[PDB]
Amino acid sequence: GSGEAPNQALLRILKETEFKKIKVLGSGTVYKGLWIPEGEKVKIPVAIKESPKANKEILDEAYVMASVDNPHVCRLLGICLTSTVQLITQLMPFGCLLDYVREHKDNIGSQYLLNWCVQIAKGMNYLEDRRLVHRDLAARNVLVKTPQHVKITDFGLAKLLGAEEKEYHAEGGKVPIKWMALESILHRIYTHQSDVWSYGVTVWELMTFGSKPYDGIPASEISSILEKGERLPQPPICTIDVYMIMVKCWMIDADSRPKFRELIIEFSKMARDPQRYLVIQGDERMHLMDDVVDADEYLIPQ
Repeated sequence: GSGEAPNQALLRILKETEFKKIKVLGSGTVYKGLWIPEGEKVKIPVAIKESPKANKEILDEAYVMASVDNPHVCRLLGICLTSTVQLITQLMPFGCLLDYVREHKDNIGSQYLLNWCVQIAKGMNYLEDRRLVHRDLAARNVLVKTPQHVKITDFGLAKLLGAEEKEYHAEGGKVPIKWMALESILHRIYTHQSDVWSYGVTVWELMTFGSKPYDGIPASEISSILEKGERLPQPPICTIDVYMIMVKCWMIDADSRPKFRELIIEFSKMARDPQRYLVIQGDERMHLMDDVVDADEYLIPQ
């Protein structure tokens, strides 16, 4: 069969003196700050995220993030091996998409929603090209650079498949059940097609402006609900065209679900006439240092 090519990604090790924490974003503790590579005359806005297991898991996450490079996947700039390990990534000023849609629900129109669906599917399709199964796709794990540009984040559960490997068989780790494909709940099997199921839930989160899936239903009960054929409901703004795509992502036969590359196509077609596909009140009106350089303009030799 086919073999594996070497992974020549470079893991950049940053010195603590090169980056400055400016303020806490959340809580390990994540800080907003600036990375100032010496003699380079640039200030890059960064997020700085500061137990042997915890250390092993953050290094596995750094390893995956160092191995991805795509406009719709979050950028790792490097790691800092201080007493406490630090992960330095591009600052995404608007935070996660879930919180964003909840906060700006009255100003999110159909064009933004459909474009986000396209961009998330682009990032996922890229991960599929890299044989990476994300295993934690959700609106909480999409970050907002601008209202017009989102990127996938959180590679804490992600796994690289071999050239001839179709599935990742998990052990007993904790996993977000309400976003999981049925075969993952029942059999601990993860594939690109189970990521597609999670994509459908993510789209549902967006289309409801941040509702909780299966709210108030115990995760233990989700398996049986799905087996009886029930799924997340049609969001009020969604035409049947949009809901059909969601439902297809939740087919029990994983190979009957859409592929990410098909989701790009389908949502891009809808994004050309957004009010035909999402029916939103007030859609028409809805709207969202010299040396500072965004990470997307700070290219590091590969």
